[PDB]
Order: sequence, then C-alpha cells, then structure tokens
Amino acid sequence: SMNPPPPETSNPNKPKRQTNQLQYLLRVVLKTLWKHQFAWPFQQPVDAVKLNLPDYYKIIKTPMDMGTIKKRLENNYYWNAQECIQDFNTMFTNCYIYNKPGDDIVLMAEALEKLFLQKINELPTE
Ligand SMILES: CCS(=O)(=O)Nc1cccc(-c2cn(C)c(=O)c3ccccc23)c1
Repeated sequence: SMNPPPPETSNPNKPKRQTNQLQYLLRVVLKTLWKHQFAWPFQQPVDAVKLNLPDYYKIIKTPMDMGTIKKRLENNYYWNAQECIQDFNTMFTNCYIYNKPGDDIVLMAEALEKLFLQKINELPTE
C-alpha cells in the first residue's frame, strides 16, 4: 500500500501575501485548534497505509489536514484568507464524507469545526 504525495505547501510560481487575516488565522485560529484535545488525528495527512484504510484515497480525492494548513500558513503559501478557510472546510468535509455519522473521528471533527467557525467570526477586517 502507498499514500499519495501530500498537498502542495511550496510553489515558487504562486504569488503570496501576508494579510492581517492570514496572520490571525495562524497566530489565533490554527494555534488554538492545534492545542485542542481532538486535534491530534488532523495534525498530519491521513496515513492510509498506517491506519489500514486502503480505500481512503480512492474516496477522498482532495485531501487536507491541519499539518498542511500549518505549513501553508507558516511558509506563506496563501494569497488570501479564503484559501485557508477553504482548506479547513475541505478537511472537515472529507472526514464527514469518508466516515459514518457518529464515528469518533466525526465527533472530533465536528467539535473542531464548531470552534473554528466561532473563531473566524472574529477575523479582523481585511
Ligand atoms: C495524524 C494523522 S495519521 O493518519 O498519521 N493518524 C491517525 C490516527 C488516528 C485517526 C486518524 C484518522 C484521521 N482522519 C482525518 C480520518 O478521517 C480517519 C478515518 C478513519 C480512521 C482514522 C482516521 C489518523
């Protein structure tokens, strides 16, 4: 079994910007979610090999995780905050698509998403 390459976190051709919203997303939002008791399964790409999930990447074709988001924020990959917010949303949605309602991982994702949405209500004006 093999995992796919992770999502891109570096691309010298992609224009980059360091907006106050992106700074908030790193310094406040990501940092707070990262320490949550349920964050650990989301801190790196799903390792379908290690977890014996051979169908994971047959079903999930747009993978995303908080480790990738952290690298994108820390390595100035984004142009705007919406790109980052979309990455979080992709992470959560993938979990809800792949797993059954009521699976522990889904409950963990839902708790993180509730927190994420509350925090982004305080995103500063651009
Ligand atoms: C740090 C990423 S890991 O892959 O190295 N470890 C890890 C450990 C426990 C749980 C999962 C996990 C994560 N997600 C997002 C899932 O959807 C999922 C679905 C079924 C079974 C396990 C998981 C991954």
